[PDB]
Amino acid sequence: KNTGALEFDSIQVNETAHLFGDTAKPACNLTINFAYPVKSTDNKLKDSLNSYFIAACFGEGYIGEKPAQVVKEYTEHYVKEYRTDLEPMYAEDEKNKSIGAWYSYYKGIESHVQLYYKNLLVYRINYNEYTGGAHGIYMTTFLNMDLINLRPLKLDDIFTGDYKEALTDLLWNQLMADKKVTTHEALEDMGYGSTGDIAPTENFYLDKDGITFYYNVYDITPYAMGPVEIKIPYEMMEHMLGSNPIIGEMKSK
Amino acid sequence: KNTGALEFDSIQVNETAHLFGDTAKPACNLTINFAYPVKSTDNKLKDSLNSYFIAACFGEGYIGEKPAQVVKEYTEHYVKEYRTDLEPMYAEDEKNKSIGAWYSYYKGIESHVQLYYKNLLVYRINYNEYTGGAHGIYMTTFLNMDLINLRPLKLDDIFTGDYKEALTDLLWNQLMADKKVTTHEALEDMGYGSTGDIAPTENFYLDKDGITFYYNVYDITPYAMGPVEIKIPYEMMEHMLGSNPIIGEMKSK
Ligand SMILES: [Cl-]
Ligand SMILES: [Cl-]
Repeated sequence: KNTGALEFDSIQVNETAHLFGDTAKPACNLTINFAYPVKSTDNKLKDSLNSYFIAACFGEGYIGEKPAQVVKEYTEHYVKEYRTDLEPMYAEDEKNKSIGAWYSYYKGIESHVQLYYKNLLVYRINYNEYTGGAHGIYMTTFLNMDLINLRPLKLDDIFTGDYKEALTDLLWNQLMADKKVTTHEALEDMGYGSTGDIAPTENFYLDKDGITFYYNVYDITPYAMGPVEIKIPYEMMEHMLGSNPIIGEMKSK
Repeated sequence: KNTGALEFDSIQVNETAHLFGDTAKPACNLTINFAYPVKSTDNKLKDSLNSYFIAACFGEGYIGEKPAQVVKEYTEHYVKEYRTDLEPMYAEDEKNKSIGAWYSYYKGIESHVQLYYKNLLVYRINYNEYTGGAHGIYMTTFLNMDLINLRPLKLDDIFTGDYKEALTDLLWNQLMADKKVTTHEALEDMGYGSTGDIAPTENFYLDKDGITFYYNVYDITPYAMGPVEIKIPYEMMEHMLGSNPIIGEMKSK
């Protein structure tokens, strides 16, 4: 029933590497929880999906390798990037002298299958990083894998013609409803749209009810307000939607 | 088709709190990505599931509150636990004097729906923590929510009679096959069973093929080897399996 009859597993990595290999010294901490297809009745589709998941989580340079190898190389690269940069920096800050908490680094990459129905595979990537400073950054990314065309769906695969201005107004109208307000200013006073206009984003995901547009920190709100989701039901976009059978499959579910 | 027709969403929290509220000082960093049911055609089932997910991710003290409230209280508690303990400790280490990297703390809690088919809901919790030291700890926990009995499945809900000794031998036999070896000693020389016997764990998950027993770091291998999964197909346990309709539903899928 589901395209490629995909089965998944994950690779977990958790590494603490201290400067100078000394436990009393600052460390970098890496966490990987990577979901990837292990079995398929279409290995072409399996290789395609693995390439996109690896490219999105770790980078294009890692294409062609087994995920276990990718995660190993990625982990070594991160530790060596950290040590070769921060060890001479720490020795310098020490030569002058207490040194700061500017040397404790964290990077987390988690990915899992959010939805897998008929010709659609929704892959969610959670990313977080801290390199000293007041705070770090955290991001949620989505891939809407078209299991026929073996590529992620973009807005111009889901919408016909010139829809940017139209979708912008739908997004504003929906957020106004969610926050029980009747003005752009009322939303703006709550901080929505205070870092910029609520334009449609390529960071979205499909589900049985509609399209959820996912705004990461800074996109439309200040960092401190966190991410924000704006969901548009399919019923409100009927005439704007494309011919891709995934749209019909989502609407039917 | 799926019991309670459940719809899910998540609460994301990312907080950096520095000692003395000073960016130049060490910090604690908390990450929460909590999945919870938002909509159901059986609100009794929805409240039950929310209680278990909150209890498992944050603790029993948080039962009865909305997940947004829970995550807020949990975050404040973590920051205050950190500051009220480590601020006088840091002031003391400073009074003597450079101070260590013993003060950079990290805690991550992520949860998501792994499987939701008919009367079964498999909930995966990913936990990680670092409090200084050579390394931290990371754990993956599973809840096999029985959507009829409104509680997680335990081994004695899935197996009949005295199955511990039997399951132990199945687990050893399966790991031997996975690592292409014919002795307990051959596995032991690879480190498997070097921290203790491979007894059945309550940390398992059901899927269309069988039961995956999830061993966290230290359970049966040294920390450095990471977690290990041992999957037993339903075909190899046919006569040992109980009457719970979820077993039949998994076997049929
Ligand atoms: Cl180290
Ligand atoms: Cl702070």
